[PDB]
Amino acid sequence: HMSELSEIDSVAGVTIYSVDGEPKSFVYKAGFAIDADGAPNAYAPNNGGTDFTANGGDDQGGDWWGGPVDAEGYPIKQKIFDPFPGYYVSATAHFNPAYSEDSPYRYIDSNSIPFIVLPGNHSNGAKLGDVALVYNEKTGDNCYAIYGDVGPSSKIGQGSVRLAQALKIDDNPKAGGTESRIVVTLVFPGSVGKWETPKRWFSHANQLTKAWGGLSRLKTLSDQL
Ligand SMILES: N[C@@H]1[C@@H](O)[C@H](O[C@@H]2O[C@H](CO)[C@@H](O[C@@H]3O[C@H](CO)[C@@H](O)[C@H](O)[C@H]3N)[C@H](O)[C@H]2N)[C@@H](CO)O[C@H]1O
Repeated sequence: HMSELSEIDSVAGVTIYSVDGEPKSFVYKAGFAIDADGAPNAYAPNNGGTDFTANGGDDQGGDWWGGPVDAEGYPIKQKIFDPFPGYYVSATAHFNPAYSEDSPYRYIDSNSIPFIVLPGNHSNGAKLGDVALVYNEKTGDNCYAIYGDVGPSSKIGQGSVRLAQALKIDDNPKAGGTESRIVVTLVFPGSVGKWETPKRWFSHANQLTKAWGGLSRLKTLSDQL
């Protein structure tokens, strides 16, 4: 059966709908840009990372948003006990408080963790760490994911390198992603709202998805969007 949908928001021409019923959820069909932030090889001096350095800002003391900075405004460089020594520490809005601000281990590794981005000022009740079910209507592929990063308020439809892989979307931070509105994201706001191990949040996403009616329901719903 088709679901009953109620508009709650709109960003960049994409309508965001509350899905009537329980558990509480919202859904949107959008493109999928790559967010490599949090990957410990995303950014390095002299374009050494998997993204161009300037995608994180200016790494010579100017405005740098890709990750934490030192007392003089330069990006923190990874140490010998970090995954990519000498690369910059790239940050995500969601974080693990077990690690310090200057540690790559504090952030969500885009290479390994399926995560979605929501636009700033458009979380629609979701809190970082909440879970989601993500579906690619062109490949038939799906994955559970967390709300792991915050994007520009004027853009919607973006997620991690690993989520791209799971959806069979080109995962390259420089030329990957898609502008085609082929990804359906079902967010469960209020579902977690904290950092926890991937095994735990993935199990919780699985339990909510079962209770909500499974992928079969989301597949039918996707035809309405
Ligand atoms: N490349 C830009 C960039 O703006 C954006 O990157 C993310 O921007 C977030 C802004 O909210 C930022 O969140 C902050 O992260 C730190 C560390 O946890 C916190 O202290 C702050 O409270 C957060 N506001 C992310 O770290 C950052 N990855 C990118 C995302 O795709 O899209 C472009 O706009």
